[PDB]
Amino acid sequence: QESTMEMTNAQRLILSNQYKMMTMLDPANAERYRRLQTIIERGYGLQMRELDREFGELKEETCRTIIDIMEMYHALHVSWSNLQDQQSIDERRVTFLGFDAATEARYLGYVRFMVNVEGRYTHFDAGTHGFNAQTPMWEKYQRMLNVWHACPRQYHLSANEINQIINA
Amino acid sequence: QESTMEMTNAQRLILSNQYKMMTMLDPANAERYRRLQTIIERGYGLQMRELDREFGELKEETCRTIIDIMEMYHALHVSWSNLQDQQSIDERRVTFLGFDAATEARYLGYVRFMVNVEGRYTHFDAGTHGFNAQTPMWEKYQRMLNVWHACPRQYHLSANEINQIINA
Amino acid sequence: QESTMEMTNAQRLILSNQYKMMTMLDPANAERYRRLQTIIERGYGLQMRELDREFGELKEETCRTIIDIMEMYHALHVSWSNLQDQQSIDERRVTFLGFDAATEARYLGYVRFMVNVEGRYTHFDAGTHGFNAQTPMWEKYQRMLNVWHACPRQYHLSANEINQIINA
Amino acid sequence: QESTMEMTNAQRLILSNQYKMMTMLDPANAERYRRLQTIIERGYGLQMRELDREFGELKEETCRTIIDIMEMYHALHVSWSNLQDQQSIDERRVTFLGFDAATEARYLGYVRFMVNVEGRYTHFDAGTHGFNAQTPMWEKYQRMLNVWHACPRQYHLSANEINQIINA
Amino acid sequence: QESTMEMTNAQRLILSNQYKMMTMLDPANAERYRRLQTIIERGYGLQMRELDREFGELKEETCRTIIDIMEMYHALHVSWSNLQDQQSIDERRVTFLGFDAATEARYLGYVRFMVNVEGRYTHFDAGTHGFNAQTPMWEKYQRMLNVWHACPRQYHLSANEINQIINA
Amino acid sequence: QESTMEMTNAQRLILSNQYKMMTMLDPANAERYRRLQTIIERGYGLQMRELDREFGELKEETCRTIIDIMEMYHALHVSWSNLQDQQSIDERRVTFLGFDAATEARYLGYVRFMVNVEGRYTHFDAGTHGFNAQTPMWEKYQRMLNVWHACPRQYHLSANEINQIINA
Amino acid sequence: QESTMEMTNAQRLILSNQYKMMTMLDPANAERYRRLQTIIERGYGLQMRELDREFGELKEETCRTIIDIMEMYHALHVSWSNLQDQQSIDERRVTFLGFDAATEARYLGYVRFMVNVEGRYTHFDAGTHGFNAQTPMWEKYQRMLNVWHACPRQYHLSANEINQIINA
Amino acid sequence: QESTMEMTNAQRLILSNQYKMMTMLDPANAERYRRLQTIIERGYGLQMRELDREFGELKEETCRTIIDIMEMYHALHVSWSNLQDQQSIDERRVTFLGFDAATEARYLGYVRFMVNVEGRYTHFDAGTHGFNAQTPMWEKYQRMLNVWHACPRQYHLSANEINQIINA
Amino acid sequence: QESTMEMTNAQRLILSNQYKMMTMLDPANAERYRRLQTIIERGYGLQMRELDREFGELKEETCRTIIDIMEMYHALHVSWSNLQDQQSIDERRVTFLGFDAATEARYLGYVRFMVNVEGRYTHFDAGTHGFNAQTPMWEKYQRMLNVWHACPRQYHLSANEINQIINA
Amino acid sequence: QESTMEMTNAQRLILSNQYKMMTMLDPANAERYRRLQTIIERGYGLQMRELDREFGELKEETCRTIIDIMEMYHALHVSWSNLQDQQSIDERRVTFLGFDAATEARYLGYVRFMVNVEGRYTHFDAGTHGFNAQTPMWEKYQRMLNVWHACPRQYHLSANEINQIINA
Amino acid sequence: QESTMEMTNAQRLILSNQYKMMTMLDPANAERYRRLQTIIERGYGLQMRELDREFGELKEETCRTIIDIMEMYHALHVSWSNLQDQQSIDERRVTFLGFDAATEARYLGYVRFMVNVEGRYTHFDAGTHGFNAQTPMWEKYQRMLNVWHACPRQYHLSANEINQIINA
Amino acid sequence: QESTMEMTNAQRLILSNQYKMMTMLDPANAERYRRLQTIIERGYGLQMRELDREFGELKEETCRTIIDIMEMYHALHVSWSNLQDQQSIDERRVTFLGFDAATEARYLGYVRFMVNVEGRYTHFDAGTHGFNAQTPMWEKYQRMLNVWHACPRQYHLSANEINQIINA
Ligand SMILES: [Cl-]
Ligand SMILES: [Cl-]
Ligand SMILES: [Cl-]
Ligand SMILES: [Cl-]
Ligand SMILES: [Cl-]
Ligand SMILES: [Cl-]
Ligand SMILES: [Cl-]
Ligand SMILES: [Cl-]
Ligand SMILES: [Cl-]
Ligand SMILES: [Cl-]
Ligand SMILES: [Cl-]
Ligand SMILES: [Cl-]
Ligand SMILES: [Cl-]
Ligand SMILES: [Cl-]
Ligand SMILES: [Cl-]
Ligand SMILES: [Cl-]
Ligand SMILES: [Cl-]
Ligand SMILES: [Cl-]
Ligand SMILES: [Cl-]
Ligand SMILES: [Cl-]
Ligand SMILES: [Cl-]
Ligand SMILES: [Cl-]
Ligand SMILES: [Cl-]
Ligand SMILES: [Cl-]
Ligand SMILES: [Cl-]
Ligand SMILES: [Cl-]
Ligand SMILES: [Cl-]
Ligand SMILES: [Cl-]
Ligand SMILES: [Cl-]
Ligand SMILES: [Cl-]
Repeated sequence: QESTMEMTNAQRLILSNQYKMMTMLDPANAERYRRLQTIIERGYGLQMRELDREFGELKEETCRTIIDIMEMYHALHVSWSNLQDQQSIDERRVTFLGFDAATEARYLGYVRFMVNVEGRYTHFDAGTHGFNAQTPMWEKYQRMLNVWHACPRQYHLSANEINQIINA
Repeated sequence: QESTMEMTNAQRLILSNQYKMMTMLDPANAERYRRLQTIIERGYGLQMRELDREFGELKEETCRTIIDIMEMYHALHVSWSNLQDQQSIDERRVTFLGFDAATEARYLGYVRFMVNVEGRYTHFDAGTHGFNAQTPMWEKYQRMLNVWHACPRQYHLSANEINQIINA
Repeated sequence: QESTMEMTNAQRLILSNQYKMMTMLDPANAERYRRLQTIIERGYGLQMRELDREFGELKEETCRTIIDIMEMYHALHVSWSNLQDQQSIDERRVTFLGFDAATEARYLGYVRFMVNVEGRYTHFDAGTHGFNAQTPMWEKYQRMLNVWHACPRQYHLSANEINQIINA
Repeated sequence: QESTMEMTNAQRLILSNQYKMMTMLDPANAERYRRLQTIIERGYGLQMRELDREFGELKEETCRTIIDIMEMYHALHVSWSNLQDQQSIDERRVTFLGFDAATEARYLGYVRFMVNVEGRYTHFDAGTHGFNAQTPMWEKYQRMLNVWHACPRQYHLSANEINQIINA
Repeated sequence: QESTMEMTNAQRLILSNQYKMMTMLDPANAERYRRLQTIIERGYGLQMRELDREFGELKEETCRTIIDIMEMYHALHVSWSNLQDQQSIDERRVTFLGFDAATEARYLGYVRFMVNVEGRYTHFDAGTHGFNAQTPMWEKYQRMLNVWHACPRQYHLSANEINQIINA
Repeated sequence: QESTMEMTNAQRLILSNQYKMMTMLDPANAERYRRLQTIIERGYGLQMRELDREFGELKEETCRTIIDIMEMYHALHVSWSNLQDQQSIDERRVTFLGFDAATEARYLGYVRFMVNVEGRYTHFDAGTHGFNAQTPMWEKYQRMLNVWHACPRQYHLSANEINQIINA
Repeated sequence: QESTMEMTNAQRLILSNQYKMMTMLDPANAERYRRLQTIIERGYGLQMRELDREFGELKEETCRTIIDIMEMYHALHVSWSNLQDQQSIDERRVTFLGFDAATEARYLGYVRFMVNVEGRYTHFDAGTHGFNAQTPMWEKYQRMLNVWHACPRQYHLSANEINQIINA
Repeated sequence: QESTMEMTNAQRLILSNQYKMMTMLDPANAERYRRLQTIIERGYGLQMRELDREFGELKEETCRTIIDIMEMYHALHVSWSNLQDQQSIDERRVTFLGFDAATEARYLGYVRFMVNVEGRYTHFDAGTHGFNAQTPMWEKYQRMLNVWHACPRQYHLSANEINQIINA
Repeated sequence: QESTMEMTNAQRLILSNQYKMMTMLDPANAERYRRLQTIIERGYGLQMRELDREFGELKEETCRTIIDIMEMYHALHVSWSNLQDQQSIDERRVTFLGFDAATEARYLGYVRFMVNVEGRYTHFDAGTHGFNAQTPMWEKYQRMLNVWHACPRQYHLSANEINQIINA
Repeated sequence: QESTMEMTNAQRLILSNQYKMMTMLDPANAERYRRLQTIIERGYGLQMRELDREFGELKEETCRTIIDIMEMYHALHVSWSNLQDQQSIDERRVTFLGFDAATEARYLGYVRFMVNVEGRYTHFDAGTHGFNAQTPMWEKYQRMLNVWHACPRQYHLSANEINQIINA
Repeated sequence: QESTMEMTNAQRLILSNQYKMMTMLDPANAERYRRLQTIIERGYGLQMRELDREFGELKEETCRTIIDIMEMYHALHVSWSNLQDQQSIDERRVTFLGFDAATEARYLGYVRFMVNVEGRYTHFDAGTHGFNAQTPMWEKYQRMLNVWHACPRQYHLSANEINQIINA
Repeated sequence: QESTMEMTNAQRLILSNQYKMMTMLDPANAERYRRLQTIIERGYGLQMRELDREFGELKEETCRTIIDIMEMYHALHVSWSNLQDQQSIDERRVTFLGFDAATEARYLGYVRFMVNVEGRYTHFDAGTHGFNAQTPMWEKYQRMLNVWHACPRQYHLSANEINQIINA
């Protein structure tokens, strides 16, 4: 992530040409494109920095971690569903509840992208709030994962294994 | 701002392709785009320098200072009009006058951008010449800012404070 | 090749703009474009790496070696046909057979691009599988090329020369 | 400057998207665009090198020098046309003849650009081959420029000054 | 600190021998040990990363700060219990409440360690969730510590000093 | 990986001690332990290199790619079974076949570890040879993954999508 | 290996002289020698690279591994023949089969050099194809060597040991 | 290309011995060999530098470019020969005429080497001057190649394609 | 001595595994080992610093100097008791007295190690307090050594020499 | 080989724990383990250096050289045994006699390890002194090897070849 | 110095040409030459190492020292042969005895070279083993040289000077 | 000039092979070549230094200066003999005399090389001793050159100029 302010003159010309094309292709938004064209041509620094703030980052390992959490709960729920006596293990406890909108919006956004766009885990119960847990869940999932990955087998888990993971 | 003359061949190819697409989208200007396409393909250095001259720079801090000066006049004017007592302060002195066209062109442009494009400060009395002061003002404004920001309350100024500011 | 994850913010904006333009030009595929736009804007690292995987490399020297092998077989086949007569050399021996789909896919792909897109060597007998030899050939061809280029004349080969080449 | 083979994956993706867009806009040439898209996507080094050869360079100073030579002939010819005794100074010797098509192609290309595209020196006599002098002129013009710029005044030249220049 | 993936072959062999020994000593868990032995012997990068996540860090200064906060509450509460007019200073406000289980887990873990394992501050009231305050406290405690350490004497505090601290 | 030959003297002592302990714990195998103890103590370089050869590596990204390929086949097989109906797509096409024992042994080994030890993908039809495809697959799977990840939704695939993937 | 294109002028002269001497000694092949002399003297870069391709490398450790594999099979076969009796271990299992001509040509070539030129292992049953296994073996042999060198004694192996080795 | 003057003493001894051998092998030229022996032994610097001038260089890409030009004309001539109406396209225009002896002797020498020694393109008409064009042809061929390689197919070219290439 | 806090994750894992094995071997101390296991797994920095404080250092040269001082007293005592003449030298002065517990603790420890563990100097008269001098002695001993080693014969000293040594 | 004195605190703790375990596992040697534990904990430098002297080094090439010497004598003896007239070649001369205990103990130790532990060359006559030659043999074997490896075939050697090797 | 494995491709080609020439000149040994040609062409690392061992080094200073020792004995023996009372100084003690064949082979080799090839010190008595002293002499001779060169005159030595030298 | 002692083992091998070939070609000198072969194979440093001393150096500029001095005398002599007037200039003074054998040996050698081998200046009056001046002349010649080259015409000198030159 290098800043737009550091872009080269060639990159400025490339962008400028795109804004001119976008006005041709989408005249309803010419006001926006002409404004951006001015910012880029004149090199208005405040507005260029404000452009940086439109680009985010979610590291590859963080993405992978969020997916692994969902896989863990698939593992937990399958294992649970296939128990005989479910030892008072409440189903709500082997259900992925997601992440916090205030504090973990990047994570929650990623969950929604994996389900709604990529179409993964479409059988998971989102609740009535689309995986907003409304309390932070990151550090807790990290404890669960540490226990889960320490099981000598991660799928077809015993009730005890399930309890150790949900309890972490 | 790295010169267009230092662009990579991938960037030349990207620009070349844009000029072709621009021709497709806006055939009426085919001559203009074909000319630019030739300059970029042939790497005509003189014309590439001329392209560089189309791209300006207004540093982020300078944009912020222009905005601050306008905010300062908002404070001064709101303070002035709220003075129960008069002290016979002229309104022209508590009114933002703008920048010098001849030697402050980047600054006057930015004011006009902030007003007409971003929509900020639209209640300010523009010039007879749309914020073209005609005297150089940067140095002055700087003196006024230094005083304004030294007031422990920057808004709802007293007449003493108003006068300290405009006199700097 | 530098990874998409290292791209600059100007490059993210160029790309984002492209996906916006592609939606305007081809709303049928807006789902595809919007998804990519999101990956680029939010900087989703896992999906960005996946994008990396769409981009191959076949070094120039490797390209040239594949063409050289085809040229070698041209030389071999003309030489073998022009033989006052041919000393029980089977024509299959002096016929370019191609590359292994499984372990030599990039090489096979280039063969097909050179014949099918560039139009070179169109008179070569393609396989019953369009130059899929179904066994690795790269190492064999290198041994053949070494003998071929050691022949003081490389076209109009003697049957001794032809045999030394094919038995390499 | 950086060969196309050095382009980043971001630049490859940008180029690939342009070929997709150009196909949407200009389906008659879809073959050309798809071929390029393949080269860029697969990283076919030999074809990427060939792309490099489409891009030239003519240094800013060399551009200026070509223009200066034309201006010199303008100075010479105007000067000649106010001489009373034009001596036996032939007009052809104060006529810009151009550059060698075979060995000075980039220089001849730029003269043609300057006259035909930019519209400068349109009153110059182009002769019978559009400023192709058919013999190398660069070194000669350099000798002439050296004498011309050593004149304390460069316009309204004396006949002595003219002969000194053209004989250089 | 160095991930397990960076360990030397000597360290791998040491770890492999430990798993062999642990199997000799604890054959009931041979499955767990043999699985780890495989991961280490084969260098399975993904499982080695997962091992990394079993190891945490809590910087020496952060440990000391947690202890200091507890000591501060000790100072406050002792001080409060020798006040004549305890003002309407509620005892709960000079009671250490702990840390947030969800967002300050490492901090809550350390309090619990210090009390339950090291046996310090055993007379502290742990409340109804074993020092889980259920809301982030770190920043608050930092403000309190700042006032407390600015007292010329930190023990046998005045009511004014107490209120200054707790209101921080 | 750093070679056992580069180990420090502290590491040699740790290892030597281990072999001594293993003899105490498992005198049945004292011959093995004592031999290793001698190699380490005397620093016998040839045998130390041989020890190096016991330690493999399979990079984390490689691990993840193998799992991703299995997940791709899961997606393909569910999609193919959920088809309102299936357009003569043979199920063998959408069945994970594994890796080549001869040239892909590390990959095959990981597949087996993930199924047999971790318990993942236990419902996959293993071969008549437990995922030994008996022909190289790595390159094929990469081509499939590239198509799969370019599908805006990756689960619940259309038969067009399924075909594009399998024919890659 | 440094390329012939980087050779010094003294090295070009040494080489040129050699080709001159070879012509004097063997005028029958003067055409070959003179051609090489020209390539070296004129420094024809393409043909010089072709010369590079005549020179292989097989690292010393690789040489030694091939010999070690043959020695392993010697140990296996003697052990298997000396068995008081043999537990249905097929002799083909304990017979060195060689390397794959297609993908393992350097290895196969060294096997043949060691037997046919150095005279080592002349009692080994060569193939029906002189140690061309016609399938890749390098990875298999490495797995076998790892087991063999972990045997405290490597000659006079038990049938358990023999089986562990061959099944690796 | 490092100079003979920088050669090491070992290289001097090697050369000296070769000159002694060459006198034995070719006594008719002993005068030459004894002279060179003296130059090398005494390290006569002027004469050593004069040796440098016997070694040339023609870069690999330049070699490849010259061959590609010949291939282009093979492409042009085949395409031409297979037209129905050859649209007044003069055969002399799709015939490779070669290079200039004065200015491009290295290039012309390479053409002669490829045809006379390597035996390639033996069906090309050399003219009566063995591919001496007697005017510079390099920059022009570069234009032709740029057009040729921009054709979406390079062989079996239309008349228009042929005209665009020959016209460049 | 690199701090425990800087240990690698492989070293954390090694230590963790030791504490588990220690529990297996010495279950009575399970609480102590489990505590250390937690410190190491969680990376509790304060407790890890405390671990560092358990490890000391006595430089090799300092150990050698302690031993030399004891050897010096052996020489002095053997010399003294061999004096035919008396010269009334007290035996206490020719008897090694040890080191100061309070400020020379590392030194007194090493004497006690050398005597009680290594078994050296077991005939020396230990203290009433086992070589605890109670006055600091290092500096003194250093003065005595300097004199002793300046005697051309270090053993079978004269009374003059003995006195020179003890008086320093 | 880095010294024990440079070991890290983590390595000290690892060693300390091993000595505590070893006392549990081998109480008869607790005296030794407790002593080493003290040395490591207190960092007694003299004793730590004395630990270094327990670790040796025999480079991989030296190991390989010793084995090659034994192989050479296998080669010599087989060749000899298969001669018809053994030309007064004394069998003692084609028998490996080993190395010198005083001067070459590392080498002799390696021979004994290869035969007694690894079980190689078990048919060799050790003499009555287990391969102690009692005179240095290293430099001589180097001469033998140089000759042996210069034979164009190393096995099935003529009598002359045998004599040249034994004579070196 | 640079091992053969490091040689450049130019050096490989030079060596290959020599083997070809040596075969032309000495066809009786074609087998030897062709074998070496193969090793060099294929870059067989193990055989290239073996070539390295054919080349030794004896530093210039070590050569000079050997000669100096001989000269010293010349000085001693001449000096002895002009003594009147030769004391009971035995002549054998002023006779150069040589060097140890087993441990000082390079030194013994050089004496033999100097006497037998260069013809120096031919009047020296070589004894019964051609200057093989059968015991290491290097260190002794160094002590002698030290005394000899400390004589203010080194020739026409006194008997005292002689005994001082030989007793060194 | 890097010493022979620093040659690489490839260069030792090349030299060794030359001495073998030299023996084949010139068997009468076998003793001389075998001696050199031994020096090079054994790396006898003293004899290798002696080889270095066989190779000289005469810098290019020094060769050029010698030639210039001879050219200067050509100019002087041609000028002298063309003097219509005499001015009684002696011919000896306008005649090149050569260089000093004792202290200018490299210079006299080069003159003799230029005359007798290159054939330059063959009309010059050689000495009674073939250009051996017997007085050192370099410094003188330098003075004469400085004057000669300061004459604006270097040939067809006047008597004034001739005298200025010879007198320097
Ligand atoms: Cl589920
Ligand atoms: Cl674009
Ligand atoms: Cl306002
Ligand atoms: Cl207002
Ligand atoms: Cl005020
Ligand atoms: Cl044909
Ligand atoms: Cl870019
Ligand atoms: Cl230029
Ligand atoms: Cl004009
Ligand atoms: Cl005019
Ligand atoms: Cl360690
Ligand atoms: Cl922390
Ligand atoms: Cl308390
Ligand atoms: Cl209290
Ligand atoms: Cl399914
Ligand atoms: Cl057998
Ligand atoms: Cl043709
Ligand atoms: Cl351990
Ligand atoms: Cl004593
Ligand atoms: Cl005593
Ligand atoms: Cl004394
Ligand atoms: Cl044997
Ligand atoms: Cl060389
Ligand atoms: Cl030496
Ligand atoms: Cl003598
Ligand atoms: Cl004598
Ligand atoms: Cl040679
Ligand atoms: Cl003359
Ligand atoms: Cl003359
Ligand atoms: Cl004059």
